[PDB]
This record gives sequence, C-alpha cells and structure tokens, in this order.
Amino acid sequence: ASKLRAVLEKLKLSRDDISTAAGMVKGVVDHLLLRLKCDSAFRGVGLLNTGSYYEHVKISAPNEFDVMFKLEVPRIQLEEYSNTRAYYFVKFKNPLSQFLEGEILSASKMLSKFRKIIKEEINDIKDTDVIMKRKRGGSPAVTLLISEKISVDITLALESKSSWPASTQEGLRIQNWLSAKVRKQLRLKPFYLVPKHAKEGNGFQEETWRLSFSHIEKEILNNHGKSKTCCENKEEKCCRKDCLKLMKYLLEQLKERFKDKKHLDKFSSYHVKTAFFHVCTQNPQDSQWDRKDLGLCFDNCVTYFLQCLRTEKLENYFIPEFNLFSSNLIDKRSKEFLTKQIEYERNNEFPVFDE
Ligand SMILES: Cc1oncc1/C(O)=C(\C#N)C(=O)Nc1ncc(S(C)(=O)=O)c(-c2cccc(F)c2)n1
Ligand SMILES: Nc1ncnc2c1ncn2[C@@H]1O[C@H](COP(=O)(O)OP(=O)(O)OP(=O)(O)O)[C@@H](O)[C@H]1O
Ligand SMILES: [Mg+2]
Ligand SMILES: [Mg+2]
Ligand SMILES: [Zn+2]
Repeated sequence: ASKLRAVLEKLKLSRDDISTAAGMVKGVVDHLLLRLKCDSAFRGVGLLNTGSYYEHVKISAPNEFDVMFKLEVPRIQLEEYSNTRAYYFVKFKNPLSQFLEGEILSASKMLSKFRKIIKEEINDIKDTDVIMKRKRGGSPAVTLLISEKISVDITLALESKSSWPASTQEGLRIQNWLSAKVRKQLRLKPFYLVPKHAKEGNGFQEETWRLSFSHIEKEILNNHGKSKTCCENKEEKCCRKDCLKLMKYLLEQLKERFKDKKHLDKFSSYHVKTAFFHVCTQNPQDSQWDRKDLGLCFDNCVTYFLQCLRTEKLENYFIPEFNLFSSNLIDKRSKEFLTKQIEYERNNEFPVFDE
C-alpha cells in the first residue's frame, strides 16, 4: 500500500530527462537509418521503437532505449532449427545474396555487416558523442552509448508479412482479456526475425535467427485494458503497468545486491515481462487491477513468478513450447537461488524496496 506507492513515486521518469534523452536518441537513430539505406543490401530499412521506454514501463531513468531496423524480405522461406520452436533458418523461394551460406541467409554474416556499417557511420558523427559498446552477451542488438549516459540497442530485423509460424498457433492467449477480434487483428500483422543464434552445445548455430514480437508486446502494453478507456480517465486508472514496474525493480535491485558473486546473471527484465503478460491472461478483467488493490495485484505477480521458478516453467508468451526457464538456459541452482531471495522479500514485505 503506502510502501509500494512511495517506491512507484521514486521509479517515475523526470519530464526534463525524457525531453533531453528523446531528442538525443531520435537524432542519432534517424541519422544511422538514413546512412544504412545507402548500402544496396539495406535500402528498404525502416524504424520501430520498442522496449520499456516506448511502453512507458522504463524505471528510474530514461537511460536505455530499444529500436528495430526492420527490412522486408518478400518470398521468405522458414525452416525451424532442431525443434527449438523460436529459432529458424531463412531461405528464399538477390539483394541479400552476399549473406548466403549455401541455400541459407546467414544471421552471423548479415549481423557482422550491419554492425560494421553502424560502427563506420557513428565515427563520422562529429556534432555528438556516440560510441559503440563491445559485443557483450547473447543480444541480437548493436549497442551505442550517447553522451556517456544513454544506451541504445539497435537490432536488425527481417520482416515477413506471411502468417506467423505454426509454433505461435497456441500463443498470445488474449481472447478473454483483449478479445478474439484483437487476437485476429494482431496475427494479421508482420512478424520479425532477429539475429539471436540457437544454442549448439558449447557454441551457437551462427546461421540461425529468432522470432521477435516486440511490436505486438508494445501494442498490448499501450492498449492494455478490457475497457478501451482503461487509464484514459481518473475512474479507470488500473495498476497493470505499476505492477510490471515494481517487478522490474524487484529483479534489478536483487541483481545489484548479489553483484559480489553474480548468481542472478541468467535472469533478465524479459523474464518478468513474460511472467507479467501471463498474469494479465489469468486476470483478464480491469477490476482485477484496481489501483486500490495494488498490494494484492503485486502479490499475484510475485506468486506466479515464484511458481515459474519452482516449476522451471516460463513459456514465451507467443511461442508456448519455448520454455525460457529450461535447464538448457538457466541451471536449477540459479532458479532455487532466486526463489529463496524472492520468498524472503515476500515474507518480510520487500525490504530491498527501503532506503
Ligand atoms: C533492441 C531491440 O529492439 N526490439 C527488440 C530488441 C531486442 O533486444 C530483441 C528483439 N527482438 C531481443 O531479442 N533481445 C534479446 N534477446 C535475448 C537476449 S539474452 C538475455 O542474451 O537471451 C538479450 C539480452 C542480452 C543481454 C542483456 C540484455 F538485457 C538482453 N536481448
Ligand atoms: N529473450 C528475449 N526473447 C524475446 N524478445 C526479447 C528477449 N529479450 C528482450 N526481448 C525484446 O527486446 C525488447 C528490449 O529488451 P530489453 O532487454 O531492453 O528490455 P526492456 O523490455 O526494454 O526493459 P528494460 O530495458 O527496461 O530492462 C523487449 O521488450 C522484448 O520485446
Ligand atoms: Mg530496454
Ligand atoms: Mg535493450
Ligand atoms: Zn489501465
């Protein structure tokens, strides 16, 4: 109650920091898109603004932005990699011919050239401080740092206007919440492939791409009620986004405190975002998200997330047979360790939230 409202107040973004950040990001991004379009392989590239900033669920500071540089590949032919449900080979039924490795459009080759053109172009921005960060972790994105403060993740994304792959057939269970008619409209939209590679033993299948529905996630978060006027009037202010912000802060704070020995490195904000969409499906009515039930609604989010950890099950919201919490990705010790830390916080009314 009083305690969670105080935390939400602290996580609010300053209008002044938003104004300055948005100006700086949009200028660097609009420039790189202009420049990339001069390469014959990237002529049709377009921008999509995605992730927590554009979903209005970014917490603490506007210091991390996400953008997709999307490219329509017509006549695209997909082959699921090794029953992974989320990872695919891309084949054709000319423009990208330089990135072919046999019949296969190589994600690694396309990503290397994308990164190379961006790296060359930022070095000829003279008006503004822009560096590229080192290639770190499993991200499909190239990461920039603007004026030593603002991180920008830019992912290449192939756009397919074809029907979503079969692995999404039982995904996006929004019928009871956002309606069947909305599920149908959303599935008529394109889907994206980003250069995140399937695991292969010690290594990776450097050719493979992964499905992305970041654009659908944004549409859902910014149009998130059963009521079309959800959060447009002081009588319909739900706590859905407040719950997701508090879950993000719970995870960020535990990861910071356990930095000494880094037990929580496999966990990411996308784990709490996925878990949150599942609680939305379970609790489809706006009356299950009344501002006056914030503490209960937060508890619903914490308890589902604890069940996900204990059961080692957290389905991708779009691809049900893709388990983000399988032992292939996160070891059992790491899940039991996060379970123990979140139980403690739940049992002591979230001391990690004091200061
Ligand atoms: C940029 C951008 O714009 N739209 C989407 C988009 C975007 O990042 C993705 C898309 N589509 C995407 O898939 N990112 C992603 N995927 C896997 C992973 S991990 C934890 O490695 O498995 C990560 C990731 C890696 C390190 C830190 C971190 F915080 C996240 N990031
Ligand atoms: N493992 C993943 N699988 C699928 N999509 C992912 C994955 N990780 C990130 N994404 C997509 O990329 C977007 C940007 O990811 P990022 O890590 O920046 O998180 P975010 O949602 O922006 O939240 P924050 O940046 O505040 O932690 C996500 O919102 C999601 O659409
Ligand atoms: Mg982000
Ligand atoms: Mg990011
Ligand atoms: Zn609302």
